[PDB]
Amino acid sequence: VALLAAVTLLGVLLQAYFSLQVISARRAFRVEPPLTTGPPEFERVYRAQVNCSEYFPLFLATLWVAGIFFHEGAAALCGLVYLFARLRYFQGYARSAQLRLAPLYASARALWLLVALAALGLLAHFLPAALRAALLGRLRTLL
Amino acid sequence: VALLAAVTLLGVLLQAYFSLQVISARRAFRVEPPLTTGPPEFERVYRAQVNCSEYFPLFLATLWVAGIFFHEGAAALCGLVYLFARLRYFQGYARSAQLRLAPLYASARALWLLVALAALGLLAHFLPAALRAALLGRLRTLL
Amino acid sequence: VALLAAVTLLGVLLQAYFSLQVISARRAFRVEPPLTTGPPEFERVYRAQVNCSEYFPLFLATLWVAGIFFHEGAAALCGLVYLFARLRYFQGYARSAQLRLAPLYASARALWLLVALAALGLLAHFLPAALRAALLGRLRTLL
Ligand SMILES: N[C@@H](CCC(=O)N[C@@H](CS)C(=O)NCC(=O)O)C(=O)O
Ligand SMILES: N[C@@H](CCC(=O)N[C@@H](CS)C(=O)NCC(=O)O)C(=O)O
Ligand SMILES: N[C@@H](CCC(=O)N[C@@H](CS)C(=O)NCC(=O)O)C(=O)O
Repeated sequence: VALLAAVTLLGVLLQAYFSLQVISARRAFRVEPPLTTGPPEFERVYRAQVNCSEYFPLFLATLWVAGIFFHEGAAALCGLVYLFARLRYFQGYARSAQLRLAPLYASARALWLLVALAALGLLAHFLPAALRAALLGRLRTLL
Repeated sequence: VALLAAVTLLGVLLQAYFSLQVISARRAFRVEPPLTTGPPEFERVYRAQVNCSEYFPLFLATLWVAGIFFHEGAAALCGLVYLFARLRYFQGYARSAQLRLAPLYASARALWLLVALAALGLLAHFLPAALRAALLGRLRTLL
Repeated sequence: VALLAAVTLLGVLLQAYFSLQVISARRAFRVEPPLTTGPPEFERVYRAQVNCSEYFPLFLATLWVAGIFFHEGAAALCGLVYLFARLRYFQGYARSAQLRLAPLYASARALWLLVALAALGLLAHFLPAALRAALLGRLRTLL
């Protein structure tokens, strides 16, 4: 699990960092809490952090299931570029709501294929035992 | 864990699907990002996905703790109807903010009772060792 | 893991409780769903629950990685005061957007240091094997 736990720890650092950079723009544009609406910039910056936060648990499950049920090193490698394609994404959204697109592509690319591995790995586990049960019942005296 | 990991993988698929269906309504009603406010429909559809996303980690913990510390097959069965009662929920909220209620009931039903199992299972683990410690100290020479 | 699973179960209870208390203020100030905007109170109460929900997965990872890869009892103890410093936080934000600060301090205090432990623990695991690989290659005939 160690690499998986390393990648998750990056994720959490990355998430906390966006979170801090939202507090920064909240300061800059004098957007008093609990207001989450102001200039287009604060509204874009705050939005990135909000989308990253809603994709984090999806990324943590499936990272943990792609390692463990498919290969780990494979899973942790996707997990890694995904997080990078999310750093760049929040960097982008801060600039513009189109500088968010390029890294949002690299991110969903890496976020599926993690689903593919976790999917394959789980089928690689359930299918044999199923087909064994399927055939065993359908035998029946085999005369 | 395999069933637990199967149910979590469904969860992640279900979450990603809502996410995509929000992008669809974001397209339809021409709601340029980062705006999360428009017609009542986009505001309802976007809202479902936002509530589902905030209940996902609560559901992932407790799924994993109801299996493992109480029975797994039991946990995975609740996990399963919960996700269905969330598919139907987002389907509902899209229609109306009352067509969301019926599956929101079936969902909190399944989301507690998962807390009940995870609760029971954890007490089934800590209580014995506690009462053993309680009695051992209160002995004391037992004359 | 049992304490870690106990602390996570508290987290989930705490999260569900905020969630219920938002439904309460949603009722009180007649804020029909899917509106997430009204009086300053509903806007503060709803905001606390929204921030707590975005910090929960960050707290669940790192709790699980601070136990397991550093000491558990240590991890579960931080996890515990963090959740308390989040109960108090939502209590605070309900009162005012400054009665939120005091427990938000106690919370980020406990949320890092959990990152510190998970960080230390993961370095305590990877560094030896690395320096072993570093030295082994740089030998080379040691004449
Ligand atoms: N990551 C958080 C920063 C800390 C937080 O949870 N903010 C709280 C208390 S400081 C808040 O008032 N939310 C308003 C906001 O969206 O910044 C965020 O970006 O919202
Ligand atoms: N599941 C996401 C879809 C992808 C996403 O994270 N959206 C980002 C970048 S495409 C955004 O700009 N958020 C605005 C929104 O709420 O749709 C969502 O429903 O928001
Ligand atoms: N924890 C949730 C309560 C249940 C929920 O997910 N609310 C849904 C369906 S009842 C909703 O319509 N969201 C509007 C809201 O933010 O309360 C929350 O505070 O939003």
